[PDB]
Amino acid sequence: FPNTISIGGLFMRNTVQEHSAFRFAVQLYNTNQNTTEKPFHLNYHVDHLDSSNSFSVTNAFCSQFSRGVYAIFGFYDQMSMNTLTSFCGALHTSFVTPSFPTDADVQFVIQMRPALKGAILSLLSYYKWEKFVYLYDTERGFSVLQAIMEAAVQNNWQVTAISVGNIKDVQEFRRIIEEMDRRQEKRYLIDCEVERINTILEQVVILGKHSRGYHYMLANLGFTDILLERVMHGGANITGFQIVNNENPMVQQFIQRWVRLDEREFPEAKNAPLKYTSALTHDAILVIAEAFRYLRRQRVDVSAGDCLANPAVPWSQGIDIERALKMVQVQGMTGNIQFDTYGRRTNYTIDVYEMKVSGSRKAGYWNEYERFVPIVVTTILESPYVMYKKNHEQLEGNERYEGYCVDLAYEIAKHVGIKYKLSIVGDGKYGARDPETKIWNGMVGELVYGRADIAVAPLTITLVREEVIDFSKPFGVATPKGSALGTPVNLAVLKLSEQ
Amino acid sequence: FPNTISIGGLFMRNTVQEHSAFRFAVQLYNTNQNTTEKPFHLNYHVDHLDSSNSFSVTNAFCSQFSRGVYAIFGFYDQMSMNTLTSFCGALHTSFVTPSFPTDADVQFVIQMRPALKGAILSLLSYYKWEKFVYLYDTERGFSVLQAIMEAAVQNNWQVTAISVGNIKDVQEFRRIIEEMDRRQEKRYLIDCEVERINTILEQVVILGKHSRGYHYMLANLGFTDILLERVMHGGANITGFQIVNNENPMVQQFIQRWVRLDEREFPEAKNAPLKYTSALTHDAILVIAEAFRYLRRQRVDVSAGDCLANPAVPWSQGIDIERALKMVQVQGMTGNIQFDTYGRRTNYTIDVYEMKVSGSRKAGYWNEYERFVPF
Repeated sequence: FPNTISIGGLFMRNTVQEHSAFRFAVQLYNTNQNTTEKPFHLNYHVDHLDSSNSFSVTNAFCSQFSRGVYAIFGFYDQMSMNTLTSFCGALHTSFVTPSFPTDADVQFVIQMRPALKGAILSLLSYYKWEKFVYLYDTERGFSVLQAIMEAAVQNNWQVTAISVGNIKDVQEFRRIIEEMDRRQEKRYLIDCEVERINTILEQVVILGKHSRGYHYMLANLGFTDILLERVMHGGANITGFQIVNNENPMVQQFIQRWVRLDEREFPEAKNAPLKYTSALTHDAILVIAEAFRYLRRQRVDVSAGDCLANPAVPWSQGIDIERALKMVQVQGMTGNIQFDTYGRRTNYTIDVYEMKVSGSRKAGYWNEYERFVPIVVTTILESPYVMYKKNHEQLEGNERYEGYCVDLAYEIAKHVGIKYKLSIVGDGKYGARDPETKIWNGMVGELVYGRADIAVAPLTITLVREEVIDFSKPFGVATPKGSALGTPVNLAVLKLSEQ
Repeated sequence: FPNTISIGGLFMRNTVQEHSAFRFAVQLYNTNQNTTEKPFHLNYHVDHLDSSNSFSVTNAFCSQFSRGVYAIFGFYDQMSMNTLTSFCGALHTSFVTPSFPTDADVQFVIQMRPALKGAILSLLSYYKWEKFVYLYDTERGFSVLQAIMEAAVQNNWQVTAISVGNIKDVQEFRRIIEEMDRRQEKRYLIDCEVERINTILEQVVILGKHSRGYHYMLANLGFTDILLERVMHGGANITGFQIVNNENPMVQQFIQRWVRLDEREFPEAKNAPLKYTSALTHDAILVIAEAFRYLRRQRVDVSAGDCLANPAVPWSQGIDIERALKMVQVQGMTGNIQFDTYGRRTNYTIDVYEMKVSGSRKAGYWNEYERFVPF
């Protein structure tokens, strides 16, 4: 058994802190005094990628492989995911990565980041969400998207998915929020990188739509690194996830010894919050060190060329190494550590945080077995149907309207048992179709496109409209297609007529 | 100047007609009699690859480079364009391909597929489209998606973009069509591969949404391969684009000699319609041959190392090779062939077809300077 173990390192851009944790964690292992806990020295070879062109990524990997390493620890993103994953599998070299888990199962890579699809789905059922907006990108895989859309069919939800992956101008973000606001959408499910989430919820506050009613779910680990001071002032609910618990004694010891380090040797150490990826980076050394300690106990023999060789014959000890790495069980900084056959984390735990005006609070945990143990009415102005009261300037609310229709709306609401907020269509027309643009206008246009629920007004009944919206019997009021207020209002007017 | 010129091939799966067309075009050039038009012999080292991996793709490319080639002609999909494009640009080896044009500006890549951004935008403004449903997938870059979104903000459109690139169960397609119809959406703009377009148009006819009133604009240069006979009879409106014109004397001559070929040595000949990608493959051999003849006439020095080397030393003469290939002006099947500084074609002649009950009808043509001119 070699007296020293060499492992590779591949760090992409904007990962300076993770580099410090990688260096710090290795130092802690080396400085240990007990012979049993430190049976061999540990070395490492760092390298920086570009993640833009596969020539740089391929060259960097071959430099590491040719030099001679046992395992490789590094990050990858969408562009360079395929190059590193494919090379590692063919050459029989493990790859301990804290990056997002791969969508398709693959061998010889162990991804130590818990998935969220299970946690998200349970919370959606817990809050009983039926319709909402879903903003997403493709910087972390399609796994979450393919589960939300698949679950919508089985539960008959009304998800409205939007892809904001390629948006580069804040105008698109503003229009998306405004357009979905017109449809009375109060629930959003933001699943994007940290930078995008900051931009998205910076637009909501400028638009001033962080009031009491709206609820936001931030499906992204790293709930600490999201600016939330401004949004929470309005009172809008917010929900996030975390895996690093500050009350665990292990994190407290690491954090206590992590802030006293010299700045020059370990940049961005003391005056910066600790990203969860730093916690995963520290854990990786525990997993790799533990795996090699086991390999030493069993007296398993272990001991390079160039990547592109025909035929590509891999060194036979690779299978043993990954088996050891996929069997360890260590109580790490992020909780229990256990890997299944394909290398994904299992028996993990996510802590959900429901943060309020006073501050963040822990609202429960999501174990893998115990899952999450804790009307606007449109109308047009036409006397005597709807008219302004004697003094509409002083009055506020729907108390400034007086006429025939407002009386009818009150009677219908009382029968059904709802609350109505009278609104005036700004177009000023009953409704018609433009022959060239095929765009409805007026009351029917608003009613069809989901901007209203019922429409009490002198809306003449005709064949053209009846094909688009469901009227009631003549008195007729209108409702969207498939709305649940169709039958109750139809009977309400019929019984009113009989009296 | 060498007595013979050797190039390479890189064909992925679902590519048989193009492979036979690539062989036929080379044979056509080699068998010519006029010594002025056939100064040098041409050869190829065709090789197949699997894009699903990135270890076999680079392994196949490095074998081509080590063998020694002057230019490489091959295809690439979304998940393997980075490896091919990046290696070529770093080792100074041109790459003539008929596949989809790249989103970014990259050198040492010559693309023979005309873009569709201009044609779609002009048609949308000509038909007064201000409320449509944009179904799309990302198998051919995001170039079209950005153009539509940027145009919508400027022109104040209302686009409901839905990504259908990751749908395997047809029930999802049914829900999308049913819901969008509930909002009174009559105009669609389907931008997907040929296989997916067939699936979508299959669900439309089953649902009975193919009657008069609905307008479908198939944004793909494959109008001669979409199975839409059923929708034709329904009465809906269909619009499509094409680049290959059957009245061109060159097209007619090639097809006359195309169907007479052997059915075993040249598979997919005399059996299936000539996919437009086969036309681009024939034009690629026109461009490669013409560019190298020009170099021989001008008395330029052209005349292999390891695939990967820490000192990246490119060819000294590879700038000349890819400079000549971008000056060509050779009339071919797809109209005028002429490249700009980035390897993207210029002076297109995109052709618009509108289909009626009688049959497909020439509705007009779109040009970069004259935009859309109907007749």
